[PDB]
Amino acid sequence: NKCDVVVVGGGISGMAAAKLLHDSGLNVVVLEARDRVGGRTYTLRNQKVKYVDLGGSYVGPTQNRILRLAKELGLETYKVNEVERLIHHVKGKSYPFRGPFPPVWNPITYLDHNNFWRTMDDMGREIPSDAPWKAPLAEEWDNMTMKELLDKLCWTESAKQLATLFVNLCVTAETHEVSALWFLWYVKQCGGTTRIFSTTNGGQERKFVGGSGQVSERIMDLLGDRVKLERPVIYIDQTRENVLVETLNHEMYEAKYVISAIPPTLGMKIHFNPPLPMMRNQMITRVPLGSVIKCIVYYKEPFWRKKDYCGTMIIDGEEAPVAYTLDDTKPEGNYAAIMGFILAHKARKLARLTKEERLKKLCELYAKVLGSLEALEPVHYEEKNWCEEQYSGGCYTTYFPPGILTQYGRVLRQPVDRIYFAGTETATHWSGYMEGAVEAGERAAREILHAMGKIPEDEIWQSEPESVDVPAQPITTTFLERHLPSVPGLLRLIGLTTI
Amino acid sequence: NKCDVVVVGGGISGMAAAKLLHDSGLNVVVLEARDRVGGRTYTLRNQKVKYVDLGGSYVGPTQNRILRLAKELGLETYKVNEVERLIHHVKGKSYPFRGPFPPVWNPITYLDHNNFWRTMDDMGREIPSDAPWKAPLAEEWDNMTMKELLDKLCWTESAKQLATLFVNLCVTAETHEVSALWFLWYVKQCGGTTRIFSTTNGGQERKFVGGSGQVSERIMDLLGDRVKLERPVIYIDQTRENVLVETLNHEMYEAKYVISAIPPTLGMKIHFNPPLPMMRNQMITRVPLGSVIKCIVYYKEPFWRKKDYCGTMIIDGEEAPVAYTLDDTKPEGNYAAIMGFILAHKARKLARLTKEERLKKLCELYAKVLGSLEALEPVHYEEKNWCEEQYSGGCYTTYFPPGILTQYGRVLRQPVDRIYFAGTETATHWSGYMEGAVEAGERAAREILHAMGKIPEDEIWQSEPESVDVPAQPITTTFLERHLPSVPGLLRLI
Ligand SMILES: *Cc1cc2c(cc1C)nc1c(=O)[nH]c(=O)nc-1n2C[C@H](O)[C@H](O)[C@H](O)COP(=O)(O)OP(=O)(O)OC[C@H]1O[C@@H](n2cnc3c(N)ncnc32)[C@H](O)[C@@H]1O
Ligand SMILES: *Cc1cc2c(cc1C)nc1c(=O)[nH]c(=O)nc-1n2C[C@H](O)[C@H](O)[C@H](O)COP(=O)(O)OP(=O)(O)OC[C@H]1O[C@@H](n2cnc3c(N)ncnc32)[C@H](O)[C@@H]1O
Ligand SMILES: O=C1Nc2ccccc2C1=O
Ligand SMILES: O=C1Nc2ccccc2C1=O
Repeated sequence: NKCDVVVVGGGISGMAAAKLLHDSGLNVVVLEARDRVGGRTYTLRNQKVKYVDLGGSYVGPTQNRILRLAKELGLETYKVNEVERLIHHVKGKSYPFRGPFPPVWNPITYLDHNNFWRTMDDMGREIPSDAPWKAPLAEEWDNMTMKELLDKLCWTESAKQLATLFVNLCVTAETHEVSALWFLWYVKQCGGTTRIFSTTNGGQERKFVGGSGQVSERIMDLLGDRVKLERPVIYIDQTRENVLVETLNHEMYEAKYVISAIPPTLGMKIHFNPPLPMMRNQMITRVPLGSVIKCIVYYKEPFWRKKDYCGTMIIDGEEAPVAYTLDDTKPEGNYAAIMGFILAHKARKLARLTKEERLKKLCELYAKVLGSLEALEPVHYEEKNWCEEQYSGGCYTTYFPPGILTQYGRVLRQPVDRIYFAGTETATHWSGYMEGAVEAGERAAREILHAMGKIPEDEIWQSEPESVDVPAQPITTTFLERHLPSVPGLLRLIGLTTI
Repeated sequence: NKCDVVVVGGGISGMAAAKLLHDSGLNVVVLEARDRVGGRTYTLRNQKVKYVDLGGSYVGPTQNRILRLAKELGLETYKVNEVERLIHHVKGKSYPFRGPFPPVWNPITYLDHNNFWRTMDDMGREIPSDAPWKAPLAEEWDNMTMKELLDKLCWTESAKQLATLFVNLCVTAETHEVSALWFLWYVKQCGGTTRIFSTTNGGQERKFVGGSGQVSERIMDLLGDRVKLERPVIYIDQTRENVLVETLNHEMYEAKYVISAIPPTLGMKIHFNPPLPMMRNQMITRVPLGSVIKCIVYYKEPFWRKKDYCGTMIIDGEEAPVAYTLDDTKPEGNYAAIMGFILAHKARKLARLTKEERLKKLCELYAKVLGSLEALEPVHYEEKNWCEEQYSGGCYTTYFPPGILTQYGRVLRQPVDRIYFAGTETATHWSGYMEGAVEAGERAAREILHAMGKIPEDEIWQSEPESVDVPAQPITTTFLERHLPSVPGLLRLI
């Protein structure tokens, strides 16, 4: 019934918010729709796998908030296997390599690839992390899809194909589905193309020992009966002195303030009194989440390592069900496994198949890419299609179609009377990730602390000390990478010398 | 509590469905979230205006279902004033004209305009009304915005500016917001560019005497206490023998079947047990409605008629708050008024202003375009911003951003166990309109009748006899319109 703050949603963001408020001495309640906490993180435990992250899993350098929170809860990380060679599989052939991006030998194609990544980052530098709609060319960039941008920038099919995979992998959506401004912001706010795409020194460097679901679980343990499971919020009433929050199972909660820690579009599942202001009312119908099936195929041994492959496969082409894999073997070297994503339209296309049918297609793909018959001999399989989740809407995160971010972006984390907004989508650094969830949850909590006069305004947004355990190497470029011309750049140089 | 069919939503679609089922002998209940019926139609009555449609208003030839339903309910239509000249206002100057489309005089510009409308209709002919995702180039066209298409097709800024206005006006959305496939389907399923854009012989030909809100109101009168107002549906449970429907005000309804007659995205406001199938689960997060403020400025007299203007203004440019107007004067000639739309991004931009501030901007615009100081002397003003409506989500209708229609379009009216889907968004002819609302409501009702074994399969989709009161003249083209080359076509000949 009565408390200081109701937190709607018991994912990492809601849990981080609730913990901060609880630690500050306030009475909090977490209303969680599901019979579990963790939301878009979910760690399955059984005999065959020990544990496996079926949702959010990876953490890395510069994600200091999630690392600090997890450390405080008694969790440890381990490094994803990247000892051996990565594979780029292109036009039915595998090309082993080292470093974050597949090397390109053709001088024209090399110029094109170099210019693509460089230009993505160049454009990103013009986009404020906390206000992407303030970019000088915000409207121009927001009014085109990533497909249009790639069509303009990529003078080779090779670059366009890799760039397309990059988009599909980063935001589980098609290039034609997403705003160029939003995608450029998304990459920039993760630290750029290298940081977002890298395993070593990037977002995919590490996993939590025992699974990421432990973050939300351990906070629930701390909060005790303050977390209410199977309480989907249906109604928020702000017409009276205290905010009234009603759940589907016929309970009423009364609070001074509310934190909405759910994906923005899932705000639609709540009836509001008074109605939301126009901009938020429409915004929450304009912001879908992406589409992905996370699939883990288990083997007797990490046989790929014997062939000097680390387990990372970047797989181009429509026919391949999975475009990206990582070694998901336990740090001890057992429960050998390959994690793969079925992305965007393929998640829709292949969802119709049975689990056994998908397992077969994945094994046949992996056998081909790894050139290994051992890939046809899985011992176990786990998967999760996040498109089917009523209380997620998809994974990993919310994407913005063309035109939306400039028109509606401003209201994403704007308070509505006594409702404040958390959730990873409202973060300014690693939004879309567990890191962003922590940033947003703690920021929303501190907005309320400020509203209560408990902290000054300049304490709402708080910097985070760098992790001592996961230090961040800087992202560097070479002279040639910075100054080599683009393809049209080269053609202008030829135009000049010929004239 | 117990009935045969629960209809969620008391707009025209839900009401049409409920009436059909009721008329067939079934026990129906309509659960309506608002304290009124009509949904995206709303007729305001007061002294100053008598009545005014603040939502959906216009009907026209080929919209035979809405015309038949309204007639049965005892309603009549009258013609929107198009006796005098239309105005195209371009680069700060008014150009009076007759016919549906503003004339172009520059020869290259003429070819460009001609080709644009023609090409829209040519492309539409390849798009099945009942399955736009089955167009031969469905994926290619769905993967580009209308902005990209216009950028390709329009060799003149003149054509591009008019084409942009056309998109903004038809679907209350920006060209860059919407799928080309979806928009081309949308136009085609209204009968093409001429039919959708025309007043005389098109979608804007007529209004209902006393307002369109009377359609939903009069069906409510027929149904009596079967219509439950202020019953927002929050929960649908299909795990048991009978479907359970719960409302926000703590009531439970039990039925054999449910009709969802709400905008697709508003399905999100309902918690489902068991959860929806994946495709619908994601679809209902991908389908926003457009943005519009409908504004009606009242005057002592229809003064524009004295200058041989009918009151229709097509107004190009970013600065103009309103891009399109029609004479909203009563058939009797009194309550003189101009109806204008503030469209898409302008609805967002100008919503911040006060009602009085918007009135001033509109009057000053109209004074300019009509070349009349009388426009500065309004006697009354009414407006409605549909973006603010929790239980609409916007107006006029749902649009599909790039990539959505091909990926998710198939599930729009696919039944979920015992839930059937009505609402104008599910129609195949004049989807987006009151006509589409009627088509979809009656079709959904007949799907349930078939499920109950009361009618055969071939009776689910039913043709409609042409209105005798509003006959449709065919859409015709001239030899030159058909065969004149595009701008690049002319360049190839050169
Ligand atoms: C799904 C997924 C996510 C993911 C990823 C791979 C997949 C398949 N990989 C990641 C990774 O490697 N590293 C990383 O940092 N992130 C990765 N992601 C994304 C990540 O999981 C998310 O960014 C993060 O978990 C989001 O946290 P947040 O707290 O912001 O949101 P949530 O997890 O969705 O929690 C929301 C909770 O709210 C409940 N809910 C929803 N509606 C209601 C109502 N009406 N009432 C009460 N509760 C509600 C949900 O059940 C959920 O628990
Ligand atoms: C807004 C608008 C619409 C419009 C237009 C101009 C404006 C400003 N001009 C039109 C015109 O000139 N001619 C025409 O034919 N159409 C025009 N439009 C669109 C037209 O109004 C719509 O196409 C039509 O009204 C749609 O009817 P439909 O029955 O399909 O949908 P609805 O009116 O939105 O009704 C839905 C009802 O459902 C209720 N609702 C919503 N959620 C719930 C829940 N959870 N539980 C119970 N009821 C719910 C809504 O309140 C509504 O009544
Ligand atoms: O889970 C993941 N999220 C990502 C985002 C960008 C690149 C790779 C990945 C993953 O493997
Ligand atoms: O209400 C309207 N809907 C329309 C659709 C297309 C063109 C004009 C109009 C209107 O005036």
